[PDB]
Amino acid sequence: KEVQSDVCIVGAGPAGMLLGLLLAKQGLEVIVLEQNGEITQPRFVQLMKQLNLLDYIESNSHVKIPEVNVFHNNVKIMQLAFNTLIDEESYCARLTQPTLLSALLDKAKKYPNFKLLFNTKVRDLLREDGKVTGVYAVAKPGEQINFTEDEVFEGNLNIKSRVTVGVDGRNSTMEKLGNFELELDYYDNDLLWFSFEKPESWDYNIYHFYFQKNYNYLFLPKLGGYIQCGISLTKGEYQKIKKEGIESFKEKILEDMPILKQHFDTVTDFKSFVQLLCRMRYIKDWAKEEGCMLIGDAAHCVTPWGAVGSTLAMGTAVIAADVIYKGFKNNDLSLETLKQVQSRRKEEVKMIQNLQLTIEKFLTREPIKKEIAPLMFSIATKMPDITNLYKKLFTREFPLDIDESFIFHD
Amino acid sequence: KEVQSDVCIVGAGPAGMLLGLLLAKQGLEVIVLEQNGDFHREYRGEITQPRFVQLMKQLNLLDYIESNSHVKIPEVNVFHNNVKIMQLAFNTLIDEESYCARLTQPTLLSALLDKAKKYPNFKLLFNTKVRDLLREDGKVTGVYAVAKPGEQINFEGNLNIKSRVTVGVDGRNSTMEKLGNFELELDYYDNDLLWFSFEKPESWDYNIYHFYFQKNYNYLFLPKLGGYIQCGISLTKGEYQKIKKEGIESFKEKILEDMPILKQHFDTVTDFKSFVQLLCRMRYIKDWAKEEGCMLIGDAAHCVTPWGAVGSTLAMGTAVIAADVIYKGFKNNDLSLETLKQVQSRRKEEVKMIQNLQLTIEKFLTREPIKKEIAPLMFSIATKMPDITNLYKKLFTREFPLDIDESFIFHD
Amino acid sequence: IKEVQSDVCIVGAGPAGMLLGLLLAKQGLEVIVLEQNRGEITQPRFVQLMKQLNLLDYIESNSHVKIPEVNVFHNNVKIMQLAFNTLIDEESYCARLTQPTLLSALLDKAKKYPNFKLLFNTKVRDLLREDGKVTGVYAVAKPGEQINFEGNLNIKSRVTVGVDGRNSTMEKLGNFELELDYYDNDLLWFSFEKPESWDYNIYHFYFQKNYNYLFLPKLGGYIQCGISLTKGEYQKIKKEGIESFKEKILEDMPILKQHFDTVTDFKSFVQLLCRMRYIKDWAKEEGCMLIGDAAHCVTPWGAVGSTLAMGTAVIAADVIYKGFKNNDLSLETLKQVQSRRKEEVKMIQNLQLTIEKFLTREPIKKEIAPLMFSIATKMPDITNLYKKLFTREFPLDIDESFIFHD
Ligand SMILES: Cc1cc2nc3c(=O)[nH]c(=O)nc-3n(C[C@H](O)[C@H](O)[C@H](O)COP(=O)(O)OP(=O)(O)OC[C@H]3O[C@@H](n4cnc5c(N)ncnc54)[C@H](O)[C@@H]3O)c2cc1C
Ligand SMILES: CCCCCC/C=C\CCCCCCCC(=O)O[C@H](COC(=O)CCCCCCC/C=C/CCCCCCCC)COP(=O)(O)OC[C@H](O)CO
Ligand SMILES: CCCCCC/C=C\CCCCCCCC(=O)O[C@H](COC(=O)CCCCCCC/C=C\CCCCCCCC)COP(=O)(O)OC[C@H](O)CO
Ligand SMILES: CCCCCC/C=C\CCCCCCCC(=O)O[C@H](COC(=O)CCCCCCC/C=C\CCCCCCCC)COP(=O)(O)OC[C@H](O)CO
Repeated sequence: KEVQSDVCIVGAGPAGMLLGLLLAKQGLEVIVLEQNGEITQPRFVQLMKQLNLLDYIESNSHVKIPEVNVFHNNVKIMQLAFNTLIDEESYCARLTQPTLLSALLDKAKKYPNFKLLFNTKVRDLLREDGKVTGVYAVAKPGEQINFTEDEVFEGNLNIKSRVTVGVDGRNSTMEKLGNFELELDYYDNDLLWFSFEKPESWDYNIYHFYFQKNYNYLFLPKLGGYIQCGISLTKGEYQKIKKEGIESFKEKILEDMPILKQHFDTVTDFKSFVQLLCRMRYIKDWAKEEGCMLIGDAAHCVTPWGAVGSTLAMGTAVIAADVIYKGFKNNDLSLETLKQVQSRRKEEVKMIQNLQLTIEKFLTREPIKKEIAPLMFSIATKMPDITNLYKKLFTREFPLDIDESFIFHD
Repeated sequence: KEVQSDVCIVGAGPAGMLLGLLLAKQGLEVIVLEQNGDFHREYRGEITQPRFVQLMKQLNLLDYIESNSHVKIPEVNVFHNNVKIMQLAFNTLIDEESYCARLTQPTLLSALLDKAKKYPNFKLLFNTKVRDLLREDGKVTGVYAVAKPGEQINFEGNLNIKSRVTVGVDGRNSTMEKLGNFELELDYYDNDLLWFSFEKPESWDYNIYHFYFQKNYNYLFLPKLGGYIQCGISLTKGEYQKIKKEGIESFKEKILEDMPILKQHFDTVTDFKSFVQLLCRMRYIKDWAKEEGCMLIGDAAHCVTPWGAVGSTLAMGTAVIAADVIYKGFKNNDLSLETLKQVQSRRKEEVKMIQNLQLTIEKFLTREPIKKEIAPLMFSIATKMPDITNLYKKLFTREFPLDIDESFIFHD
Repeated sequence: IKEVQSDVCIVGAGPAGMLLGLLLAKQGLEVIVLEQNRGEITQPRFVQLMKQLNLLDYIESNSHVKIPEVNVFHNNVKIMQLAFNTLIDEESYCARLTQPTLLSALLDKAKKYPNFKLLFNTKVRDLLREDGKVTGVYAVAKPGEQINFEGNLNIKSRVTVGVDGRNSTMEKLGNFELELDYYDNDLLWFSFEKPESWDYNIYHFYFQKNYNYLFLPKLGGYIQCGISLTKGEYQKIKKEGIESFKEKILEDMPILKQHFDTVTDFKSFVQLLCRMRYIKDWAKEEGCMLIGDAAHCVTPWGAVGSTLAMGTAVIAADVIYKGFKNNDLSLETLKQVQSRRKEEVKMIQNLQLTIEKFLTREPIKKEIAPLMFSIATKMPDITNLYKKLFTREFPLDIDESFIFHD
């Protein structure tokens, strides 16, 4: 087959869904290819009001989290209310990606200009003329999209689409295909997830972090009146942890957090946990060719602290959407103009990563630094200039300068 | 009235009394002059240090001293918002016997005097204010004392005590400093301690060395003789006057907010007349022996801030070295300035390394708006450092015994 | 006029540039040095590098003072001490080695080889190539000096290297990009007569109440002192007047009363800007490359400056010779220099950023910086960081021909 949809978007993640909808509202016939966190930041609310999409997003079900609290040995040592960072709307929210992804498509399917092909593993299809034409995708039945007529193409397809963007995600095959380079690749700690019944004593819209004797815990609201917890461990510590047996692991967890005694009286194995790798990649040059460019997690994946991940990629997509809409508005979509995305996001993307690196330094479990890290954190948050850090970690100082046409008027 | 004597010790404090006793066992006829009648005149505190236990063992006096009433304090505990952040047992500092004790000064002063009146070689004239009496030969012969009725150990009007070497142990508030034309190299005063005692609750123990970092104030808790607990509230110089202006009601409210177990005691507190304000003064004299036949030691020379219970035993330690200088000074008839200036040459190392250590500790008592919240966190971090035990040993114990003539040991 | 060709041009005769030419004269390529006309202390990385090139004895013959250890003070009380011999099993120490002595010593062993050439007092403009490459440079000369080889000249010499330094004009000519540009603090330098109380081979840093001080040995029995100030604070200091500034300095460091009993103005001080740069792509064209301070200038803490650029120049000299073993000295091969130094350069800089955070003078952070430094130096893993700051784990793998046989 041969599809000529002017632009192809590899990956149907939250960054891509925003790239297509902001380009389908422009007119460019885009084709999205998909092979198949829950907490948002005040940066997310700023972006949605910027495009006047907040009410549309806020219409769905979501739980607003008003503040972060950090404890040490079951005593509070830090408290920040997000409403106190910027004068505009500012808060964290429990908004699952399926909820946000479908709401973004519900307003995107109404525009036949876009097209998304679900359950389609995609290989590469470059161009011989010193550029990239598109990709080659081995499909699989099941999709609606906007170019099917109930027929589409349930097999091999060639989509020659001029400029090809890579938003596959953290586990991206597009990193290698484009012959890119990872300037920074970070991974030191894991998060061991598990849910439990929220006790009558606790609240629900919670962003709680605990520095306890044996492990450090992260608590978030889980959709359904439950609380999802994440224990922070060193890279490789989980394997050693399973060897010592569930009885010792439970005895240590209940020693730190005695309120989880009821929940772990039923836990008898390690099959209830979920290990997640807190990696953090960075690509040296996001646009190294003509018609080829990397954005999103494929370029600037980050650690989960601060809820920066989901909303940081989206912000880069919006700037790319302004370069792409302005790139066809001046007929300059070459390498020199496509690389302007990274030249505009370098400031915010790097400052966030370094700050994430500094935050990660508190998760150390080496024998002497471990005992003083909570005490250090309490001192750190008590500095005069801590509020600048909170503003830099959670909010944007100025809105993204884009074409006024990107605002959704009603 | 004229009286002669081998050595005159102005002031009968724990350093002055220990100096005389170590000299009556030597033979030198000493005369001690104290302006107060009985030993229990000034409070002067009641808590001793492991250094005190080691120095008494050097003189084979530990059993004689421990014979009296005393309460042994086995460990120090530091809390932050009523949560323990530090704990140290003095028995783990040195392999020998090591502990703090609640031993009142009148008890120790009378116990030392009971072994000194038995030697007719000594003499203490209680209730005798002492003015100055220099020597015409570019030196000091003794002192001139305006006496008063009191006790006697071996006159009732003007008296001149010309006794060659005259020691000044007058104390922190010493008149000897100005008479001898001395010089203060270091003069420190930053904080006050507001003392008050209360009935020990059933919840607490008694032999306690507890320091609390609370929201409003910091509290020190120690055993008070009689089963009570004496508390000291830490204030900055001049803050008390401001507190009294705000009234006992606001102050009691703030104390109870930090220490709710004191509601019982404060249901009876209705004014500030129940507290005792104490000035944490620390001083250091540049040259302790600047003339011939005259000397300062003890608190008159190097008084220190209370933390660690170093004060009594640090002054007594300098008195013990002074007793070694005078005993070997009469054994060679060399009691000149070059020989009397040897005391400071032997005490400078330990006295300066403790005074500077005190300065660091006092820095945790800061009450400025942001540093106040970080001083407990800083304290918790330091006490979790690998080499912290070296500091505890330096603060509470002596590494080696004071090298003195073997004749100073009290029999066996 | 005078379209001189030659084989290679190195713009800038800095410590990095000079060593690059001498490592090429032992190879054979006729090099041309261009100079238009700074840190007297080197680190143990320097001793490791000179042993690799068998040059240690050659420098140690010259005048130099070996500094064996750092001491960090807080209110005149020592809170850290580290001896460099305890870092690597080989020879390891700091030294006071003035740049004129090291720069001339490299030239005394380079002038003996007629293969090299350095044109002193020559401002250099650009001279690209019309065929999508770089031929050389255009230099407006002046009365200067001569090397073993007087008006406008164009030197088209295939590969042209930029070692101009921190104040580099060739950064702009090559259309380069600064990935990182840092500048937060200044150092106010002044020297004084070493008191009888002090030593000489000193690497002393003091956390005091008013200012933070650095003490280093000054060539000639004096001590050179550097006061740390925030960007723009010097201007504010001078308005307050020299009397106040001297009073505050003597408050921090009363031993300087004698030296400052004669100071009556600010003309005796020398302000230095602690800048730090990093170029995203060190070789972005064909035949054009930036190394040294022109590419990765760094802050003075640890004496990393001189020895770090030379390390990059040495790898660059090996890339050119091993690139000529296949005669592939194109952009794909010239990008090999940055691909081999990225790991070590980006680690020294990040450490320097963290070190620099201890120089903060903001109202609350200022009192706790000495306290934070003291804790960090007491960590179990501190010796590891000292190794990464002061020494290189393994010598640079280069052609065996680079060793100077006696
Ligand atoms: C309120 C308070 C509490 C303390 N608590 C403690 C504690 O818990 N632990 C601890 O280790 N230390 C404590 N100290 C320190 C301790 O009191 C001294 O460190 C110790 O007593 C050494 O004193 P000294 O003999 O050098 O002088 P002092 O004990 O001050 O000398 C007092 C004697 O000097 C006499 N005298 C004074 N002036 C004259 C004069 N002009 N002529 C003649 N005689 C004179 C007095 O009459 C009296 O006999 C405390 C001090 C105070 C003020
Ligand atoms: C709190 C009042 C006392 C109450 C109980 C009294 C009895 C016993 C407690 C004694 C504990 C004393 C702990 C002191 C630890 C400390 O500072 O030592 C340090 C331990 O190691 C460190 O450097 C740890 C980091 C610094 C810790 C704090 C230093 C002192 C500062 C206090 C000010 C805190 C308030 C906040 C100010 C800043 C706010 C921005 C130095 O010891 P060293 O090995 O270098 O040798 C000793 C040195 O020579 C001493 O000068
Ligand atoms: C002061 C200038 C230096 C003068 C002498 C120069 C010579 C030698 C000194 C060399 C050693 C300097 C000490 C550096 C200690 C240090 O940072 O160690 C680090 C560990 O500590 C850190 O990461 C420190 C982070 C930055 C500290 C900034 C200084 C804070 C001080 C004052 C401002 C107060 C605001 C913050 C207070 C609360 C802190 C939590 C390296 O180990 P790591 O675990 O991070 O692993 C390595 C990783 O790759 C990161 O590097
Ligand atoms: C802990 C998990 C997250 C819990 C809450 C989740 C969400 C959000 C909260 C994020 C808060 C992050 C606070 C980090 C503050 C921080 O380090 O900032 C830094 C402060 O400077 C530093 O780099 C301080 C040290 C960073 C931490 C180093 C490691 C400390 C922890 C454990 C090891 C202890 C031994 C080593 C100590 C080394 C000396 C510092 C920003 O730099 P700055 O000085 O220019 O900024 C000052 C700032 O304005 C006020 O501090």
